[PDB]
Amino acid sequence: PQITLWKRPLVTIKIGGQLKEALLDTGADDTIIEEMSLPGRWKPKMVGGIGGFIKVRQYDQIIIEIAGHKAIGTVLVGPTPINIIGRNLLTQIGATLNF
Amino acid sequence: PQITLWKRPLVTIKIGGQLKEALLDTGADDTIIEEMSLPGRWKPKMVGGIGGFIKVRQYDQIIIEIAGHKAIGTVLVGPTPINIIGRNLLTQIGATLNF
Ligand SMILES: CC(C)CN(CC(O)(O)[C@H](Cc1ccccc1)NC(=O)O[C@H]1CO[C@H]2OCC[C@H]21)S(=O)(=O)c1ccc(N)cc1
Repeated sequence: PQITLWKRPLVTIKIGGQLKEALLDTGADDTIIEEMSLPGRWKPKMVGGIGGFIKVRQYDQIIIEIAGHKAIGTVLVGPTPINIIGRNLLTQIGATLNF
Repeated sequence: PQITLWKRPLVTIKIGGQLKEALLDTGADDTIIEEMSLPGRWKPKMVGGIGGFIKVRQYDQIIIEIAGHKAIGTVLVGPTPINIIGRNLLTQIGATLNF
């Protein structure tokens, strides 16, 4: 699909058995998901943006379905105000920015 | 152009007669630029990002050239870690997300 940007580019994602809404975000290096339980081992990490830094749990090799498309990668879990799909997973689904 | 996302999508912008680098950011509603002097009156705005809220100055009807494309619109100025081009100006240059 070709997504115009008059509105936030929100899509449905499936992660750890749950269905969620998330933002397709070319400005995000990594994917960040709101507080949830995911299986496996994790490591703590700090992620910085506007307003400062937040502490997140880094999970590796997680499978996510993005708009019907299977992708695997690192997922950061923490107190984010919005679920964000960042470049680590956008590349896997072949997303491009075009103008 | 068609831009892939293996690397940050950085472009050159020209604002206030200066050349600067900025991130094309579909996850940003607004365009936010680091501290610099712009003409005219400004208005106050609060911007909420991943780590908290920041106060910025809002300037309207600012001419900015984005990777060679001329856009005219609202720019926010404040302590952002990186210049960000958000959807308000991405739509002016006709950018879309495709996959
Ligand atoms: C600051 C830039 C370099 C990075 N951000 C991504 C984002 O797309 O720039 C962010 C994604 C985001 C969206 C909404 C809430 C929180 C984060 N939006 C954002 O800060 O936008 C600001 C300006 O415009 C307003 O609209 C959105 C919120 C304001 S970030 O969320 O801090 C971020 C940083 C690191 C990683 N791995 C993932 C995300």
